[PDB]
Formats: sequence, structure tokens, C-alpha cells
Amino acid sequence: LMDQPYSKTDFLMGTVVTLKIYDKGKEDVLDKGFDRIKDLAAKITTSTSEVDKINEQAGKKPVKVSEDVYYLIQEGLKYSENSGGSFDITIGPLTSLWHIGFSDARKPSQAEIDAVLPLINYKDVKMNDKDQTVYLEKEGMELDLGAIAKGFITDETLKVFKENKVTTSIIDLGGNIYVQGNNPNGNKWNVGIQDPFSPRGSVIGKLPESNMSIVTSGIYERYLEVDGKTYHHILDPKTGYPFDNDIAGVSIVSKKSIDGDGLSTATFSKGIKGGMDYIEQFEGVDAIFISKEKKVYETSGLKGQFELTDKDFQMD
Ligand SMILES: Nc1ncnc2c1ncn2[C@@H]1O[C@H](COP(=O)(O)OP(=O)(O)OP(=O)(O)O)[C@@H](O)[C@H]1O
Ligand SMILES: [Mg+2]
Ligand SMILES: [Mg+2]
Ligand SMILES: [Mg+2]
Repeated sequence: LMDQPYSKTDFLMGTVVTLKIYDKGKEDVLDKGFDRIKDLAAKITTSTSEVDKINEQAGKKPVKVSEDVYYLIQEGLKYSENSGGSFDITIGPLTSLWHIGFSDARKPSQAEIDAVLPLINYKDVKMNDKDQTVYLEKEGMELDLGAIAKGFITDETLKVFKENKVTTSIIDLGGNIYVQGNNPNGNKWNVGIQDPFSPRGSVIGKLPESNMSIVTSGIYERYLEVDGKTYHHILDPKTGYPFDNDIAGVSIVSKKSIDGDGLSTATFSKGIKGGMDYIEQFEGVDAIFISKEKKVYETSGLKGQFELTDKDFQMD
């Protein structure tokens, strides 16, 4: 293992992506990782991808998809059902309307919202295993896989690393982290817990981890502000507006990055106390929640592990 890793940085899917590999002789795996990231991003992004092709044929015909996309949609339907539909991969018509985080983000009229709410229904995604097709049952429906895309891609990048016998690495997609192995000095990696009140990279504390995903989500990262009100990017498919509760941010610790990514989006529907109860139901998944008044909460699996360092915040 090297003390200084091989490192490469790119800007993909709207975010800074850095991969680091500490195994000597594995420098070319960085390009293999980035190749896989670019491959997947092109298939699933709606910003003509495979997801675009499914959407174009909604209510018309099933669309053939590659194995990557069939799998991601399969998993998205599970996160959708498990959340009671508060997470819904058919939220596309609504997230396309607001377009939060893009230069043309807009608060739509209530009429525009009422026109898209009847289109949101994960049960109207029809999957055919033998043909490997996806069909949206109603015209106007749109898939949006954005709430699990980065986690899935992180998991698939790790798969490439392991296929190349990488043992010790850090995968960073815009502040969402997977740490493989341990620090070359033998200690567990000290993983920052993101400060939702500051840009990605600023932290409120640290958590030692090894072979683990630590994702982060915060409502102040890319919101639209208009006429004195703010609208963040995590939308309620039952109302058409962003979730409105006490969560400012949440970090989820789990073995698989896609689980952290999907469950984070799902917990935003439940608030801090309800979201903690939800995470206490998933074995091997834990969370740090941060309220709008800078109180910090930890689920049972993290007590005594997380160290709060920012004095502007308080454990509660
Ligand atoms: N209720 C929802 N169900 C499913 N997908 C959603 C929902 N609300 C928003 N999305 C889509 O998921 C995208 C990413 O949301 P997610 O909650 O994963 O962001 P994040 O984790 O806070 O940010 P980042 O991915 O940059 O770290 C949104 O931009 C939107 O396209
Ligand atoms: Mg995400
Ligand atoms: Mg995230
Ligand atoms: Mg997510």
C-alpha cells in the first residue's frame, strides 16, 4: 500500500467526482472506474438516455433496456413500495417541472402541479423479465432515477475496483463516500459527517469506518428561492411540494451505497423522529440527523462512535 494514492478527479453528473486507489500498481484502475461511471451516467440521466427512451414511449409501447437499467429500476420499485410511495421513481413529471438545482428552476403554478400528480404511481411501471422491457402504463409518465443513481454508480465503481483486486480506496461522488479497506497506517478511515449548512466538504464531526458507504443529503445545497420562500429538491409525490419538516440534513451509514441513497430520500418524508424509527428497522443501517436548529441525533448503531466537533451544533 502507498501512503500517497493514485488520484483522479472529473466533473460528472453535475458534481466533482474523485477516485483514490492506494494499491501499488493499480493506477490504470482509475480510468476503468471513471469509464464505468460515464457508462452508467449516460444510461440513466435525464439531463437521449435509456430512461429518456422509456419516458418517450409512456402509454405507447414497452422499451428494451440494458441489464444495468433494468436492475436499477427493479430496485427503485422496491424503495418506492417500502416507503409507501413517498419515494417514487415515477416522480419525473414533477421533478422535471420544478427542475430544482438547474439554472431554469421554477416554482410552477398549482394548475401545473395538479396536472402531474395523477401521473405519479410506481405501480404503473410494468416490467417484463423475459423481454427485459420497461413500460409506463399511462401517457405523460416519466421515470426519474436521480435519488438512487449516485449510490448505484458508487456500488458499481466498487465492483470494478474489486474485480481488479483493489483493496484500499476512496470513492467520492460529490461528498457521498465509500471507504474501502483501512487507512494505509492501519487505522479505520476517519469519515467526515457533512455540515448541511455549509458547502460539500465542510463537516460537523467524524466517524471511523471501514468497508462502508456514508452518503449525505441536505436541504440547503441547491434550493430555489423566490419571493422570500425556499424550495429544496426532495419533493413529496403526494402534494407536489418539497417535504416540510424538521430535517436540515441526514447522513446514512450502510454497507451498500444504493441503500443509503434510497433510504435517505425515503426518510425525508418522516421527519427526524419518524425517520429515526424507520432506520431502526433496517439491520446494518444507521443515521445521523441534523435539525434546522442545529440539533444532532444518532441512531442506536452509532452511539459512542460519532464524534461531534462543530461547537455550533449540539447532540440531542
Ligand atoms: N420523493 C422522491 N422520490 C424519488 N426521487 C426523487 C424524490 N424527490 C426528488 N427526487 C429526485 O432525486 C434527485 C436526487 O435526490 P436525493 O434525495 O438523492 O439528493 P441528495 O442525496 O440530497 O443530493 P446528492 O445526490 O447531490 O448528494 C432529485 O434531484 C430528484 O430528481
Ligand atoms: Mg442522491
Ligand atoms: Mg446524497
Ligand atoms: Mg437519495
